[PDB]
Amino acid sequence: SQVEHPAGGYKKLFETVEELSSPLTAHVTGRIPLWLTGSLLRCGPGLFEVGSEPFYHLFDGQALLHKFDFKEGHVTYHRRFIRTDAYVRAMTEKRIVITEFGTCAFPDSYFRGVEVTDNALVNIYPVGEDYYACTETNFITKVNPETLETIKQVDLCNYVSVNGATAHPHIENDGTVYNIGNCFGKNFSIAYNIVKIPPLQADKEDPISKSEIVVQFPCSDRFKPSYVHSFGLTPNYIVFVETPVKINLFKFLSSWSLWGANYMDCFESNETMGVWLHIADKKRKKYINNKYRTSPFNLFHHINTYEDHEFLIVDLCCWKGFEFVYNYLYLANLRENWEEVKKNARKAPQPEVRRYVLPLNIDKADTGKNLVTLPNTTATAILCSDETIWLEPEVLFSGPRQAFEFPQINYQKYGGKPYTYAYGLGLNHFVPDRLCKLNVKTKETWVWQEPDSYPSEPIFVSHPDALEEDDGVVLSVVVSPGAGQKPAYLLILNAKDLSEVARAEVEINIPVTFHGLFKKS
Amino acid sequence: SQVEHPAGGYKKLFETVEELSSPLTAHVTGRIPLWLTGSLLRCGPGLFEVGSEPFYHLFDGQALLHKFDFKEGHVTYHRRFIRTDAYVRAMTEKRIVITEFGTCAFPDSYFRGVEVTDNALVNIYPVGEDYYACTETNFITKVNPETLETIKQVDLCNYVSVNGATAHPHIENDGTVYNIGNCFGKNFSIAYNIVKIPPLQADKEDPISKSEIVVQFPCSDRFKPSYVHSFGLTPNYIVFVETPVKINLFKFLSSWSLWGANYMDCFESNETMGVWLHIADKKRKKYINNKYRTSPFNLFHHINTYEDHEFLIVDLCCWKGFEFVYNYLYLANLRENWEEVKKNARKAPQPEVRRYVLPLNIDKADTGKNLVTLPNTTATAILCSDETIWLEPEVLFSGPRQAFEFPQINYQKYGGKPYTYAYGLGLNHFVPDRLCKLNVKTKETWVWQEPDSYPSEPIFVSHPDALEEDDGVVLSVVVSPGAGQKPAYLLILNAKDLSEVARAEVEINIPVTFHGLFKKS
Ligand SMILES: [Fe+2]
Ligand SMILES: [Fe+2]
Repeated sequence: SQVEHPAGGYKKLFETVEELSSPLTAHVTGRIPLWLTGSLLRCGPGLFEVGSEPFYHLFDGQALLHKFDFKEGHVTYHRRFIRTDAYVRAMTEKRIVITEFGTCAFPDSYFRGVEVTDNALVNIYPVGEDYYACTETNFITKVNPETLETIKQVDLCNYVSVNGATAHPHIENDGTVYNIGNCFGKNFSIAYNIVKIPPLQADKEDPISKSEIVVQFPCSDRFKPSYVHSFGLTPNYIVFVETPVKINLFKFLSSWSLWGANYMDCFESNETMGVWLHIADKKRKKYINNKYRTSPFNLFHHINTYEDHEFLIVDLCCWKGFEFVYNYLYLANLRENWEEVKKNARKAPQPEVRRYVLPLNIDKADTGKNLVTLPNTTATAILCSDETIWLEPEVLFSGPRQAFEFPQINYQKYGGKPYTYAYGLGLNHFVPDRLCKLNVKTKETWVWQEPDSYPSEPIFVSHPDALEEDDGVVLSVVVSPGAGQKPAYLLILNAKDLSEVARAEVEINIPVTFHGLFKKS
Repeated sequence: SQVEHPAGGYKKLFETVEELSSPLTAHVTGRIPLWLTGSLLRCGPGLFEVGSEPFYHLFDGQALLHKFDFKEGHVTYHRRFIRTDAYVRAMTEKRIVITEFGTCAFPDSYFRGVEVTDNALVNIYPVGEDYYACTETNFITKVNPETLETIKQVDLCNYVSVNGATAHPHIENDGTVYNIGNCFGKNFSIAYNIVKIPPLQADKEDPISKSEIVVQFPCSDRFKPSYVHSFGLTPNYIVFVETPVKINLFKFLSSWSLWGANYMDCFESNETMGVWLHIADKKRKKYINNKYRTSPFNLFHHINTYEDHEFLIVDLCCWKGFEFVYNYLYLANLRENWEEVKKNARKAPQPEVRRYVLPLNIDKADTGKNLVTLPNTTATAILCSDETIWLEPEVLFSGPRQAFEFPQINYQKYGGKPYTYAYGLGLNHFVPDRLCKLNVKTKETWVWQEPDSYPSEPIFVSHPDALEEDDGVVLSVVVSPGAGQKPAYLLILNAKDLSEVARAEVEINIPVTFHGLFKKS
């Protein structure tokens, strides 16, 4: 790493905090643009222990909903814990009641039904007129975006046939929400279903009640689904990537009744499988039977996806290797001293942004040849006798233990479409270190960074009279735990330069946050 | 391609030329450094047809030996065809007598012994006090470096047990020559032998007569060796890369006696095998049984190789895919018009410079983890249950149909050792387009280029009082067929800047040349 952090400020990203009864006024450095009048809503953990019972993993902490509101002249900050079953039961009983991702709860009997986690710390997104905080299970939580108050719990299994769903659904311009999850295939097998929730209608009834299944992807292993964090979507195509990080459902049903495990205990890695890629015709609702294959890696975040003549351009934030990257994300290890953090990540998967290019229409004549005839890429697709199609990427970004993660674009105008710029959070040995801009064509980058300060995902907000793709700002929440300073602040950067425009400073700490959403109010 | 060549000047790289009875004086532009007093010797084809019988492939043309001599104030140029059997028989009979790589000769009987090609057009290199021009067979040709006169033919099978050898042997500082070739393994199989020729001795007897076998690499396929263009060498290790381009010996013995084929007709591609990598202890003369594996690609030129703690850093000029790149190098297609050349290379393998990193000492405890713990690389090595080690590279250079090829370094001081800079020939859709410098650490590059001019491999000559790695010049022969101009000229660039220092211009054309050698006279 170019940059070191011997002071260990990043510890404060994983430290419990309390709620606010009502919003704080933020002190403002610089000038806020007058056009920017909305609400930045983000999610993340906020309570990392229940008394003397600690949560162990990064994705175990109880969900905390954050809001930076730019209404009138000032900026305000507010935060409330989401009154989930996981939270409400824990506060009631002064203990950990619901098993989280990596923290297993124990009884204080008569067992009767597994209590799948409710803890929606990962993300928030809009369905119709409403907003839903979520995790990666079937339970999503309706919230009030004005007040941050918890409205309702929704069980997705009541409407669609899926076991869970990602916290990275795609939202179309008309409001239609797409998402992917595990299901049971028609013949004693596992598969992946694409869920479609339509936009609100004149009759005004709940859009979720009109949820449906578009298509079903098959599973490489009959009784083991891969882990799915997100997927790709274009106007005509749906793209799903099957990684070697498999879920071993066997283990959780065994240990639940017998010993007592958690979610992380079910994960295993398929050594010989590599990475399978899948395409579906979105409109015809067909799975296109094209056996795209490539070498092993973990994938959490798609960056963007789009069509180019008879090809799909697929940009991904990868991690080279089949070992589960989440292994490296226990809070005990993230709260280590800097020297020990770097040591711990030495044998970790190596991050790399990759452009994969999938030919849509294959022909047997070109068996044994590179099919990617596009002029401006070095990505490769080889047609074999297997009838499998072996892929090689065009690398866009690669730094030793430096990850371009939590990717974001101008999603409203360019999501699913040809594009040039992507923005992301820099991870220095897993510690969020800096903010990054990237030209996906030229590979040129820009970096914002300051010492002893640890920012969140950079969300792009378009200029209402934008002429270019990068015409707008980037919001990021920044934690600066240095001595004689403001614990944290919201950062606002000009998306062109990546230069600083303003700051909304606060007198209290903010923990790590994962994903969010800007609401143009 | 950024650069186009609609004029089609590159045609002149594949046009027959005659010899010179005696050297020409070159006209000099700029100032030649006073320290540079030696001989640049290069090889390549020079006769592309015998009357009305044409040679078809790039590597069929009859060998032509070139010399740029910087002796006293002036520069001189000379060239002679190498009096090989292939050449001598052809001139005698006014026809193609010996089957070349891609051009098959036909009878004008009683067959008795295959006549393997003598045509040493690829390269030249020194053994003891002598110099040997070579191809990729067992026949190498001794030449006079002062006069360019043909001295003798040498059959390597007379001394060592090998079927052939590469035109890319490694020469150590003490003069010892290492090289690799196909052999017959001890049990009815094929293998690869490392040949070692020692330096000249006090007794003054021929070093070749003291040739020996160091070690033997095994072959992935029992009856099919891969194609081997070059290999890697460090002070302690020998590195060999086994590609999916296999030789099908069956075919040549069948067609020779029956129909009548050539060398290119035996090549086939192993779809499912990928690329196997091999290491040997140079000193103990052992093959290290480590099953390094990775995805398919063609490899012709190693760039450099060196040791870093318990790791081998391996830099390669790759071509993504298992199809044989030589398919794309018939003279008929290289003499096409520019638009057709680009079309022909659309489905070709994509060039890419890659850094592969091989761990020397593997431990079972780390099975399923990334073993490459070095700080300044994104290359990966995964230990499996197979006990195979799956590799991912750190990409150093990647341009659409733009190849960094014919790589060269400051080989005397840094070959086999840690290094920073490498120099190469830019290939625009296979047409040699430009010259390149590359920082293998930072990836920063420099480019020299001028319109309607097509250069050769850039050879590095060190400054006698060098303080840095790039302290020296780069020689390249350049063909500028534009109207109202000097057909060709030798280019001399400052290796730091890649800026032009001088030119030795000539009034006659020079065809393509492959590899060479600077002789500090
Ligand atoms: Fe995520
Ligand atoms: Fe070569």
